[PDB]
Amino acid sequence: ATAAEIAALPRQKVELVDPPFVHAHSQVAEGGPKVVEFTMVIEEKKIVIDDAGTEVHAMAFNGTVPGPLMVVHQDDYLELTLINPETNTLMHNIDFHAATGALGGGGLTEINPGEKTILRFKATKPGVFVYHCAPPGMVPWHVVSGMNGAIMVLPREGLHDGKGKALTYDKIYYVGEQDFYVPRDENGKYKKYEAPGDAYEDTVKVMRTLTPTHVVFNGAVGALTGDKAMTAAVGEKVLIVHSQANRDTRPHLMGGHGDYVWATGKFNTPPDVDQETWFIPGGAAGAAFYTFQQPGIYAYVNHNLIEAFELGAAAHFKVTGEWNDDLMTSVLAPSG
Amino acid sequence: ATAAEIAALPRQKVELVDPPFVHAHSQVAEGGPKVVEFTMVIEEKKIVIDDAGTEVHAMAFNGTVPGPLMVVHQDDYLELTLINPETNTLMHNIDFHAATGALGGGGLTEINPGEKTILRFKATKPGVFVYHCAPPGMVPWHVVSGMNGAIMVLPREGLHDGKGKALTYDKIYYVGEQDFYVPRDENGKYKKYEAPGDAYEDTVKVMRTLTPTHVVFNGAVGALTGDKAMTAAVGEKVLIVHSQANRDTRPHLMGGHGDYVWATGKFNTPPDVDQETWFIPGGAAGAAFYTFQQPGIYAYVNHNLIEAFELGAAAHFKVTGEWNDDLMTSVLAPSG
Amino acid sequence: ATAAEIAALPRQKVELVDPPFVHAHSQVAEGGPKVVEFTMVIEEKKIVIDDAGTEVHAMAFNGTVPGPLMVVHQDDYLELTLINPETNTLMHNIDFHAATGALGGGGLTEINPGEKTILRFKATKPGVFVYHCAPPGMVPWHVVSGMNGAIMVLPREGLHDGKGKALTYDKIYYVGEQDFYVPRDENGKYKKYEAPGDAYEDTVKVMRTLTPTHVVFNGAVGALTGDKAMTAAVGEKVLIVHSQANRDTRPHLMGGHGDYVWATGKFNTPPDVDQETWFIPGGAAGAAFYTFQQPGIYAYVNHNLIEAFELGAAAHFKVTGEWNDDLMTSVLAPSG
Ligand SMILES: O=N[O-]
Ligand SMILES: O=N[O-]
Ligand SMILES: O=N[O-]
Ligand SMILES: [Cu+2]
Ligand SMILES: [Cu+2]
Ligand SMILES: [Cu+2]
Ligand SMILES: [Cu+2]
Ligand SMILES: [Cu+2]
Ligand SMILES: [Cu+2]
Repeated sequence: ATAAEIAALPRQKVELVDPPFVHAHSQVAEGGPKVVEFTMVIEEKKIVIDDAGTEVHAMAFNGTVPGPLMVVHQDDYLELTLINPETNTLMHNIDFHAATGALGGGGLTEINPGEKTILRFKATKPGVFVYHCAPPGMVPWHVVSGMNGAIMVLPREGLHDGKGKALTYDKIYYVGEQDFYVPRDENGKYKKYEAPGDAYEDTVKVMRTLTPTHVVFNGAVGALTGDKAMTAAVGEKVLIVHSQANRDTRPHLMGGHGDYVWATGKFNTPPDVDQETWFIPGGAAGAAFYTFQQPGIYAYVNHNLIEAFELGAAAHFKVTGEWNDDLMTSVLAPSG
Repeated sequence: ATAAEIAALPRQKVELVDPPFVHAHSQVAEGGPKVVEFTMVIEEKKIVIDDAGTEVHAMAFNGTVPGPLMVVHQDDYLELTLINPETNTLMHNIDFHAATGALGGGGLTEINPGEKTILRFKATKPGVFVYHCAPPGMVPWHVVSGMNGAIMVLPREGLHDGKGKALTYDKIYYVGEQDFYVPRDENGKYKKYEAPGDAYEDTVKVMRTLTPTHVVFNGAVGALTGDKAMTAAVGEKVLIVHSQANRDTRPHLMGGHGDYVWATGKFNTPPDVDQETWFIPGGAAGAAFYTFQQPGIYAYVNHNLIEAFELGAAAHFKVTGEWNDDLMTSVLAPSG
Repeated sequence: ATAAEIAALPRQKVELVDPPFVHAHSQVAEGGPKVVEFTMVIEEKKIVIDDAGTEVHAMAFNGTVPGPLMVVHQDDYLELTLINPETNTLMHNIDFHAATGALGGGGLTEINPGEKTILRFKATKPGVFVYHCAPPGMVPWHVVSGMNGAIMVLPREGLHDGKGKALTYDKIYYVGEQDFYVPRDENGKYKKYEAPGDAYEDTVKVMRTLTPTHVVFNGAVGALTGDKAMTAAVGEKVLIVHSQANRDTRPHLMGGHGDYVWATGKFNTPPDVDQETWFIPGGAAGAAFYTFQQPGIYAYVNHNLIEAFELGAAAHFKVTGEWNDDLMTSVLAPSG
């Protein structure tokens, strides 16, 4: 398309919502290609990640960890206005794995505190993709400080299974998984700092052990449980987008399955089916489609169970509806 | 199916056998859906996992690590009588990744020492699946103490490749891989404990390093070698089911390949072919089909060679038959 | 086929070239099956792997880490003359994952210093495959000392996509990734040793932590960056073969994608498409095909960003050509 042709395309301003919820959108494209506009303000802020009051100096796109899910359709253009407030202390940028050129846009979006930039790229490939900050020389530090999220580029005709039958979800949730490397003092106690820069040296030493101190969903232990549990009802079709910008993960819905799973996160690659536990490599996003069949509480976890239950990578789904005794039944309840 | 219809189905009691062997079964289902009955007693027992005499307080389904492979066909019902003897000290349960609802059955099978329970579920999806204990709040500890195994839900018409051609194995083995985290003393020597509870705190500390001290097949270093090496013959078709309930693995048959590999372990997902090394994420089971073409010894290993040869993840196959010089030949034996 | 037939096949000697480059070959086979002859001399030598003068006693096939890529076509025979000079101190051999029998040829090629051997095997399966030294009892030590490479067995009719359309590359690169485990003294300084054997004990201790001190491409930090960046032009089709003989990796082309990726490395397994980050398990090779669309510098990395930017797994591609503003454009450059 020419610059003129692009300039004539309809524009649509999208309002982002905080994970795990996703902004309003239509699975099947409404009309031809458009320039979908988004704006995100970068916020360097302290976040508490566990019940011991452990702090991380988060570098959050739109104020959240992970950054919000942006949804467009194949061949639409995504135009992001990215803002770095003067209240911040570091330079930041953004690299869209969904984009083509200049390090995913990282090379064209380096903004110091007080600056903003506007990047536009054509979403030529359908699927879920990670996006993350990548400042030359300080790439992993920003990413493991929570500066990453994902976007979903839906096929214009919506989702389909391997044989072309449409797959239409009732609900969609975005789970961003984050590995954190929090420094500890001589007494095994997590350290606190009053400036992001202050923790850099100590954090790099922990990062080099390749052993995170915490692995969490939506920025903190228990973030997606209890009251923030995701919800659904028997019969509902749910798409769960999951990303990990720096380290491998292996999602599993305890009590359910991934009926269709685009493990590589790319829609032109046929989905795997009937999955118990799928795999998403560090630096990628994946997506699982499941139709709930039983009511109750489900644990959605990274299935290295130490990472899920000792380090924090566990979320819950609360499902309403009628119990199905054909699928499962307690013939004899626990007894002497 | 209604309660009445399920009650009318035929029932077959199966006698389990210890890994790596698999109880008798038919690849192609004989007759219509059945309620297949299994019984397993849980044994908390001390086991030795290496030649030095290192001990682990195992939590073992049917007394073995891994628990035995249960085999059924799609749409059969699996009815498990699970017994927790009064001689044990902890509450246990079971989560079948093959099942739908109540955390894989975990929420309906919590039994204290002195109790039993009977759970029935419909095996609606074909493939190999992990099953493991999962007591709320103590999940990884039970699993990495060896309380896990797998089941195989065969398609009613047996296995087929991705294009529909039947794949019939001559024999099958089940290799359960287990990551152990054994505490060490100040001399770097593994510690022993009177009771399993005494080891909890020290073990959790090791677990948090995400670095196992041992990674073994069938419960111990070298368990599948020597007189217990697996066997085959040139021309023989072997299915190798492999599971890891907590940590990733990358099986490799040194000197051979994975002709057909359902790396995700799900039979409705076409198998990869001509594999050198496949990948099974923690929390899943996979299966590889191979027709041996050369006689001799083969090493079957987790291909992180440090894990295979330093930590214990290596098994052997002894293969009988005639050498094929077309496939391979020593043109010049080692010489000056 | 018949004994006479194999004897009558043409023999062709090929001259190897050092990675990341690849010796001359044709994508579509030229003529019928041939016995392709290669010769490699093993070199035990000290190499420097980082900017701090860190040393490793490398065990290098053909004097390079990784060993060179050998290219043949399906059903050709690969006949390797492997030489171990009297100047070396250890016994070595070679295991081709592409081969069938005798531990990939390892059982037939054990050569002490001062000896040579000639192995021939039929390349019956198409794909890229790892080859590595594997002396019984010291397999990981040789492999993590850099004694590994890969071969590519192209289909006789060249590469094709999942729909049968031909995929012809303009150039090919071979990126071998190596995890090193270098001992450090109590001050944190990397240790140096007089002979390879002297470092054995200290090295195995580091290996058991499953945490490499360095993860590099082409044998050293920055080996494929700056003046040694790989190159391409907009519109050019490039195949990137990647291997890791001992540990998992997750390649990503920053600013690009893997248009077609044989993640398992086997050509009879349809390639995944539009990949952002792919996954190659330890003990395997994979291949990605990409058509460059934008000029500039690209970072090709292992996407656990700590491994890429702190440990060394980052390479660069320098691409020439015209910028495509349709694909990506800076609507507003960084500004207050
Ligand atoms: O799904 N937790 O084992
Ligand atoms: O390639 N090691 O079994
Ligand atoms: O290519 N690093 O995001
Ligand atoms: Cu940043
Ligand atoms: Cu990236
Ligand atoms: Cu238990
Ligand atoms: Cu589980
Ligand atoms: Cu060697
Ligand atoms: Cu190998």
